Amino acid sequence: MANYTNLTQGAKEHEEAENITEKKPTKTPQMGTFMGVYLPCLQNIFGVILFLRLTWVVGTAGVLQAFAIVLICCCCTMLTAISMSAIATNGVVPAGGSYFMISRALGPEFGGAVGLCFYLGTTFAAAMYILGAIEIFLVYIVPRAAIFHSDDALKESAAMLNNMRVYGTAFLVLMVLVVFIGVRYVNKFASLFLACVIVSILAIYAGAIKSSFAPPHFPVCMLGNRTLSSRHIDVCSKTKEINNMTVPSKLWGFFCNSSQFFNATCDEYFVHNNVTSIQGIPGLASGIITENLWSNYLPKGEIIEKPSAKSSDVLGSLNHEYVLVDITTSFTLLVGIFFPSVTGIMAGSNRSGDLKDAQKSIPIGTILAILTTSFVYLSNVVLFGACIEGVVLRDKFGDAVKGNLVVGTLSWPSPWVIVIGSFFSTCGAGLQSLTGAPRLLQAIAKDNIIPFLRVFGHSKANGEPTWALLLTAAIAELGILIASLDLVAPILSMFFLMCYLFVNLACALQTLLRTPNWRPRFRYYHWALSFMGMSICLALMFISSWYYAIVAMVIAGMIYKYIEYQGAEKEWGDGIRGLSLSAARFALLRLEEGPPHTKNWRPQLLVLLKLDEDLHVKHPRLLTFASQLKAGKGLTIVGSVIVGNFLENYGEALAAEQTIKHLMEAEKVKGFCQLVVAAKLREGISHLIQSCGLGGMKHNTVVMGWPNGWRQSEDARAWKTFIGTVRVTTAAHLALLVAKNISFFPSNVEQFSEGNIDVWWIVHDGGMLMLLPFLLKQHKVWRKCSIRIFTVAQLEDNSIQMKKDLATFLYHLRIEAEVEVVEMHDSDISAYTYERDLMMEQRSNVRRMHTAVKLNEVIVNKSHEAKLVLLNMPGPPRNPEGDENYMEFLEVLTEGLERVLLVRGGGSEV
Amino acid sequence: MANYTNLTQGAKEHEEAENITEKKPTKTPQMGTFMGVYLPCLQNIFGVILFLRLTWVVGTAGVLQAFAIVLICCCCTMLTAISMSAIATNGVVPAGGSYFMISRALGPEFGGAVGLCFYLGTTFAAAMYILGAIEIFLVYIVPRAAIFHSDDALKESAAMLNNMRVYGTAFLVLMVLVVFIGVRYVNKFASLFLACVIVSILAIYAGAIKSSFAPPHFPVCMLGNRTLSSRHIDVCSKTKEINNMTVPSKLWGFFCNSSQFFNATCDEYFVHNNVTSIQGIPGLASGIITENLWSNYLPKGEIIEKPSAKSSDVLGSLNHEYVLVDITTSFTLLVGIFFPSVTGIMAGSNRSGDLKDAQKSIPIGTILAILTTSFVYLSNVVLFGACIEGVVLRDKFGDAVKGNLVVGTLSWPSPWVIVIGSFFSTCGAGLQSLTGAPRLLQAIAKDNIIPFLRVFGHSKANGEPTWALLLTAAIAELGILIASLDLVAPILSMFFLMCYLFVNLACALQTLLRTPNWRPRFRYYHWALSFMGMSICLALMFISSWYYAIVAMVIAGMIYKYIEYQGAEKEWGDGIRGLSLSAARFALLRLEEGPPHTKNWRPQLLVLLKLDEDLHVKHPRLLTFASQLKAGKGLTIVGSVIVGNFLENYGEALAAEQTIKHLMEAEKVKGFCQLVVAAKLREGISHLIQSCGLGGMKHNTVVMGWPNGWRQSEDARAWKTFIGTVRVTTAAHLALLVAKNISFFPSNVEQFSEGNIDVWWIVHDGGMLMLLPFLLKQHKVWRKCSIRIFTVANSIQMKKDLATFLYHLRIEAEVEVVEMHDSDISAYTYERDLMMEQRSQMSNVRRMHTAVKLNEVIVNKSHEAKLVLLNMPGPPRNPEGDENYMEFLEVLTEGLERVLLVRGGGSEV
Ligand SMILES: *[C@@H]1O[C@H](CO)[C@@H](O[C@@H]2O[C@H](CO)[C@@H](O[C@@H]3O[C@H](CO)[C@@H](O)[C@H](O)[C@@H]3O)[C@H](O)[C@H]2NC(C)=O)[C@H](O)[C@H]1NC(C)=O
Ligand SMILES: *[C@@H]1O[C@H](CO)[C@@H](O[C@@H]2O[C@H](CO)[C@@H](O[C@@H]3O[C@H](CO)[C@@H](O)[C@H](O)[C@@H]3O)[C@H](O)[C@H]2NC(C)=O)[C@H](O)[C@H]1NC(C)=O
Ligand SMILES: *[C@@H]1O[C@H](CO)[C@@H](O)[C@H](O)[C@H]1NC(C)=O
Ligand SMILES: *[C@H]1O[C@H](CO)[C@@H](O)[C@H](O)[C@H]1NC(C)=O
Repeated sequence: MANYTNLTQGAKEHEEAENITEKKPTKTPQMGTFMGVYLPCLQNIFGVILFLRLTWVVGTAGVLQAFAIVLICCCCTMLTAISMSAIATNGVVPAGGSYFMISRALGPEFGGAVGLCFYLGTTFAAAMYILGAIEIFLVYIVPRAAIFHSDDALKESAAMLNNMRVYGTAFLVLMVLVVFIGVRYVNKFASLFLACVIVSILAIYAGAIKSSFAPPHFPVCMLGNRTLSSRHIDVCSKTKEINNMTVPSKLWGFFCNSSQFFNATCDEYFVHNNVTSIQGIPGLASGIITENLWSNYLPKGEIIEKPSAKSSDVLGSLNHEYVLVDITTSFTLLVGIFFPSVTGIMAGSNRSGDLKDAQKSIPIGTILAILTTSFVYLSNVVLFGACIEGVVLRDKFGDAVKGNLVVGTLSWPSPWVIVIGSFFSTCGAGLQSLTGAPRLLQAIAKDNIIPFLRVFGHSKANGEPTWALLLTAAIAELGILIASLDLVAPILSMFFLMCYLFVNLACALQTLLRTPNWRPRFRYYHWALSFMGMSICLALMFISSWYYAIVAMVIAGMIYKYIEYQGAEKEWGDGIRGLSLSAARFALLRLEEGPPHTKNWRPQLLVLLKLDEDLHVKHPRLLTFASQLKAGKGLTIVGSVIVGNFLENYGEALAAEQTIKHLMEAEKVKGFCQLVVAAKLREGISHLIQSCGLGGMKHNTVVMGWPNGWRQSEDARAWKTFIGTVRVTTAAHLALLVAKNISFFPSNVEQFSEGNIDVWWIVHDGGMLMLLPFLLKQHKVWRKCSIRIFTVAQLEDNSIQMKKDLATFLYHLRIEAEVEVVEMHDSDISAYTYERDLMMEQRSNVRRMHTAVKLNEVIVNKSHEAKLVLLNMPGPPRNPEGDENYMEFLEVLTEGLERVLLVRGGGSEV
Repeated sequence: MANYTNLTQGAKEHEEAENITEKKPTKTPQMGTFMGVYLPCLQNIFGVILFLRLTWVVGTAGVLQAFAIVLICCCCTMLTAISMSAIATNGVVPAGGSYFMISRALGPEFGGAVGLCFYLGTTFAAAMYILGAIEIFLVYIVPRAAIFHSDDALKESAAMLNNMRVYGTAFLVLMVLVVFIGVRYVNKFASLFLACVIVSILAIYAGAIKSSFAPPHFPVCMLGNRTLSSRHIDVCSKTKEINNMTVPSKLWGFFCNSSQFFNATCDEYFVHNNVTSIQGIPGLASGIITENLWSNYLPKGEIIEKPSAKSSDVLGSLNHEYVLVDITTSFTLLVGIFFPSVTGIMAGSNRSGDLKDAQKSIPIGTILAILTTSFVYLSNVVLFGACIEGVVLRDKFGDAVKGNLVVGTLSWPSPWVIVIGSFFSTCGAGLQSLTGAPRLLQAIAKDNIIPFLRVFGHSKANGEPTWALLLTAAIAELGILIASLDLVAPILSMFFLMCYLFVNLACALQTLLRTPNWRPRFRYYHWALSFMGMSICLALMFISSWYYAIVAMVIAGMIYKYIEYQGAEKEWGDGIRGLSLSAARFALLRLEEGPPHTKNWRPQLLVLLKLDEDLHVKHPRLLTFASQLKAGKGLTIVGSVIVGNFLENYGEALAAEQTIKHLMEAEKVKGFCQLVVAAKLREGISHLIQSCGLGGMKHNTVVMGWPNGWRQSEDARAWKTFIGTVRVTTAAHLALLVAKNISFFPSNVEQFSEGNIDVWWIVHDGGMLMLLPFLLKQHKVWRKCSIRIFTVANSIQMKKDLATFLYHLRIEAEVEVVEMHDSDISAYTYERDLMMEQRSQMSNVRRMHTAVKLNEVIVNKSHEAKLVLLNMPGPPRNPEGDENYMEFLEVLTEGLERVLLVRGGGSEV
């Protein structure tokens, strides 16, 4: 015993859930995976197409191509089921319909795009289902009751379309009234609709089985290889004997105008060929599948010909009774006509609020439902191929079989069971989609995702959409005006295909780009699956119509970008400003949930500009050299401290910030400026070094200017601060670039004709040292200079192996660089070796000076005339007392060189 | 006297310019706008189509639809010229070709995508032009020298393709050798090629004019309304009299097998109808335009029928001599066949290094060249409509006119001048595109934009592409293997259409989004024009082929994203990490060059978390309330100061940072964390308030916790620091949110059944105060509460504005104005007066005794509220009355459950 439904859950349920945040009523609607996602999805996938058009598709395509069609459609819907299950498992499943899940999983932009595309899909589905119910009623149930009787022969089709337009509009107004007043009854009879569907399918299978030994007696009159209609004929014989008199049969009256055979003038094909009674349903074992295993694709108005019977060759006798191909078929048309029979998988999660284990019921339920329907379709394709005559299949309105439903002829009790079950199922699906479309529309309106749809957010006392339904009815009316399933199906299929394409593309993107909160806890979801689904039914979209598909893509893209713009204006306050703001925030967030390190190290600079008492940059050269080092790309944060109290220096801070920005723009520096008004310059710099940049966009190198004239100034703060900053940089594990004699650094406009960047590679931190000159040489200023590595390791035997390691590394760099190893006494490099030993264990002053002068001797003797001498640095002393000695060591170590870039790694650089 | 060229300038010139950075040689190549951009673009737009296929297109389309085709193509190329001129004016024009301009203007990603699409365009153009030169030579000049003689009927049709494939491959190997050895000669003879083109067009016009009084004698044999070929027939008469004997003419031998008229068995149409000589070029005044003003679109193999002359009705006599439609035409096919006649506008700026005023010569020159060629095409459409028979036009191989070029029949001297000028022009354009494709390829390789193309960066001693040219030759070979202009034209057109679509879309985007360094100094460029061009010829792309267009779009998109990825990995060091890094940096940069303010104010929070001596968050409720306030969207920077020395507390700073990040994620706060290890807590907070966030992603509100138990603690620093922070926030012009009794603030899981957020709106700063409760109510926790505004006081004007804002907000709120004595609100009115005074230029016992009145009213009205917002008075000017200020605040909030003290201190709207 159970009282379930197959409809959706709109804003009413999501709202109840949110309020219920802070139960016995909830527990009772809890439904297992089977009755929660299997039956809703099964009742909503099994549409009208399976009946009114599957036999026709099989016939006009040949079992092979029909199998290919059903397989491609089922493949796009199965990969979309996998992507939708990945969405369902990821995070908490909201209580609303599939729209709320898709929204909370893919962001409001994709949520709204999918919502509107799926909504247009559902409206045109309510239109197709009303057209189908009308077509079944009118062609098969009550043919006599058509308001416009067919006029002559040429206007017979036109008279039918008007019957369908008027009857469909009346029926649509009826269905709208039903859904508006008494949707509870629709919920109650969803089970009866599913019952009708399943009874119909079991009747189809029972007929197919019975058709092996005893097939039914539905014969078709056929003149040679020309199939005849049986809507008016009684006997498939040229002369029907009446009262022992061989009077001509009615077909004679339809091919010869005499009607009395008194010297009757019969046309050519009638006199030459012969009328035969061909069994319309041969046995399943008869082996007709070999006959109908091939496409027909006859264009419009072509006579349907069974390529088995004999025939004469005369032509010209065009007649009304010849059953004709009613539409110029093709593969790309058949795929579109059949696709709305696999749609409805988003209905699997239309009952997600009343579930027990959502992430477990929704994926399994949906995939099992799609497997069931795919098996039913792929089995019925072959059964129709192997049970129905190759002529009764191409009959798209049950003609030539005495006016019975083509699939109806395959049934155990009678074709009547199917002709009524299809009608009830199709009107039920129309009601279902006229309840599912306006609920989704009011949910998209209530979310305030799109502003102008706010009007449709209005609900009834119970939370039913009063003003969304009217728009749904209007769109269904526009659809019904094209009173033909064969022409509504491509549009419906295109809208549902766009919905499925976005559901597959959002999952592929969010898996590749490592989108935050994208944890697809599924045992079989791989982004390649969703990508293959997106590709497959993108191809499907374009195949069916290349112009409708572009219109759908552009509509969805405009809705997506407009939702993004509205979200920007909502959260940041401005449209385009806020749009870039959201882009930056999202990039930084995505940047946070990732490995902290990088496979390669690239210097992101923090230029520490020193501001004089006039609040002017004391060293613009710093900015010029930073621009040359980064070459206008990358991150450059220009930081500076203004000594004083912030409470009264805000105006000065703003003025100096404008000054530094103008200077950066003048020196082609692309980056950002940050001023800190601090009580102590040293503490301000210690705060800039560790706090600049938003998380994930941190710097990793600190670029400083050398404290020129440290000895001259009586105050010891200037030299002591530089050391403090060096210690802060080393402790923070950031790289350090101390530029000395920066006033002589070349400007952005001038250039070097010829020169040598003499990188000095000393025991360690070789990665930063080697990487620097190439970044410099990549700029036009340092472009025309060479590079010389004066390695100072051991003597020569060690160097040969190292020479190979450096030469190959440089080979990977692919920039010319000659390395020379100069033997140096360990004592001369004692301070370095000491620091290295301290590092290895972790993982005097007179000697330092007397060795620094040896370093001076070698460095000047080799590199006196260099344009820029890079040089590795030793760490600062542990005791802050020897800071003067450390600065003297550095000053002597750099005595006599034109332009030095002291470099200290102090990090895991490679 | 001048020696100019129409070829491109690749990496060799761009490199010379860059080196020449730090002249007499440069000055000499300087060329004026006319000879620098008008003639190169004119010489490169006038291709082979104008001759070999324009007459055929006019005929098979009808003058009206042919006019529509030429107009649509010219419209896409003109809008693309406007966008490309906008690119040319914006910024300095690089010395290289058009590729370098497009690159430096649209970024390397679009630069490389457009470069490769335009490169495939140029290669398939070298293929089409070689095919055209071969077709002209073989069909019109020397038919005798064809290696595969046509045989039978079906074999004869495919006999030609083998002649064309072999001759085209031979010609392509010849052209490749020429360009490889002696491109200087091509530069020298570019002028002769342009001369041939212009002489040919003037010959067309002279023929059209002469066709007014005296049209030429090109007759066509026509059997009834069935056109015959005249390659073998001599007289358009059934019987050709020989030696005074009426012997049957050869056409009799081609329709009757007797050949002696001895009881000859002639077929049906031949016996019934008549052969007639129809003047093939009637006068311009003859008025045939009225006849050929309509489309034909006859499918493949259909006999071409003039619907004017008499005819019998018998059918069945299918014959070889009946001129047949050689391809199943359609409108969408004609647009594709014709589009490669308007391509070449990027060649206008292929000589930009040798210019005087680039930003002035390139736009005018390009637009004038396109106007000239568009007028020439639209004029020749009408001239062909009004001068050539409606049957001679649909002849795509000069049949029925004795085997002469269709357009050749319209010329003053003879069709030979055009048939040779077209051949030389088409081989010259082939040479041009076999020099322009590899130069562009080596420029894309040398830019190191795409890695794997590095092999093709290799150049010759003079800087000629040795290995790029070979790939161009291979692709041209693959093109020539499809030995038919009618099938190469759609591919060429698709590649050039993709190039133009990207050039229009990048400009539209960079104009809309306010991309940095996008200054389009043009007098007529509006982004709507580039957008209309993008749309027009996107439609053109898809019309011509919906599957080729998708393949091109996917190829270009993959190249674009791959270039972006390679640039990320190059500059940042990682692929996806660096990709997000570049996205963030670019967004922030774009965010910088814009108005600092915003039309709406939205609170971007900086939560100041206080870290205790255990390095644990002393107030997680701060984060919970920040999450509720921002609702998971927006910017939230959580800042905290660790008192101590940074040299030894780095590990502690990292540990506490991980702690704060875990807490943020636990409280559903989406944002970033920044720790500052400072010697003094007050200075650390004063530095966080002014330095957090990258430029453009700044905060505008500071969210603080109230210093609970300030009086109890003997140390006065705790209460004094809060005031210091308030002053820092006010001075920085940021909003301020002081939360009091924050330990009682509701958690993210619980909710309120019913309650009232009692926003108290006092004289000023009404914008922040009104905006807050609605952002709070937008969260599920505060969803089920009501709002009550207890207004106490241009305050009257402000109240009306607030009411209007409430109406705009559309969320139910009831406002009550309570009369209060000015003395009670004295501290507020005093501050307001100070504000008005400063704006115009551009005690304690009373404050406490009035604060208690404020307490009386506020508690009597709002004692049971769930959250009482309340405006704040400014801190005293003298830092001595700071205790008095804190006492004022403490009493002002005495008795309320949960208070959010709010201070605007900014231009909040
Ligand atoms: C159903 O019967 C009609 C009536 O004869 C068939 O029409 C004709 O069928 C032939 C196939 O034999 C078609 O092709 C012809 O083939 C012969 C083979 O030598 C060839 O000599 C002819 O020139 C022609 O190509 C023919 O086009 C078709 N129509 C006419 C007017 O003759 C029809 O094909 C039969 N159904 C099927 C499925 O074959
Ligand atoms: C060139 O001359 C031939 C020889 O008659 C034309 O063939 C026939 O042309 C007629 C049009 O005059 C076509 O349509 C017919 O129209 C009459 C009008 O009443 C109608 O009674 C017929 O049933 C038919 O629809 C006809 O299809 C066509 N072919 C045959 C076999 O008659 C040919 O059309 C002429 N060329 C042009 C461009 O018109
Ligand atoms: C063919 O020529 C004869 C005599 O010149 C003429 O009478 C007849 O009408 C012509 N046929 C047609 C179709 O004009
Ligand atoms: C059709 O079948 C009949 C048997 O009544 C036969 O006489 C007639 O010849 C058949 N058609 C043929 C062979 O033309």
